[PDB]
Amino acid sequence: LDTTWKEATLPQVKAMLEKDTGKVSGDTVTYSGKTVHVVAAAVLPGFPFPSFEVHDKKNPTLEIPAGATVDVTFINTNKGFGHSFDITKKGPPYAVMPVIDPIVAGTGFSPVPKDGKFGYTNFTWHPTAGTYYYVCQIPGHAATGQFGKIVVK
Ligand SMILES: [Cu+2]
Repeated sequence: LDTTWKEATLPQVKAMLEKDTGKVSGDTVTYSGKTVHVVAAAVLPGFPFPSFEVHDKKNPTLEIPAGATVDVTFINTNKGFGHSFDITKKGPPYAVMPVIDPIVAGTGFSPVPKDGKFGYTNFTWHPTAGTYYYVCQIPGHAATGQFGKIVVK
């Protein structure tokens, strides 16, 4: 798993969240092109805890083209809490400690926001067509809704 966390100030966080390359329709972020960039954050201000925001939407379904290289940037913007971002074929409902192996791509637990900074990380995924879920593994978070769906096809 990706366990390499970089620091970003708020302006840097904002700059990165604006780099998401999907187009929203309804509650679905649709990506297109050979290389796509998903930028996800764990609980942006104004959004409910615990949740992931992608392209200013709460736990949206991500529609990605089969064959695409997916560059994911995961930013933990939630002061006081660690969060993870792990892609899996296992769907909800999630146990308090989610039983989601195999994790096809994802992160370990992030650090908590410190000294006016936020931890973030980037990983690359080369999905095979199918339905997947992006879920947080911090105990209880997925059970209380911190997950979304990914449809690769
Ligand atoms: Cu979490």
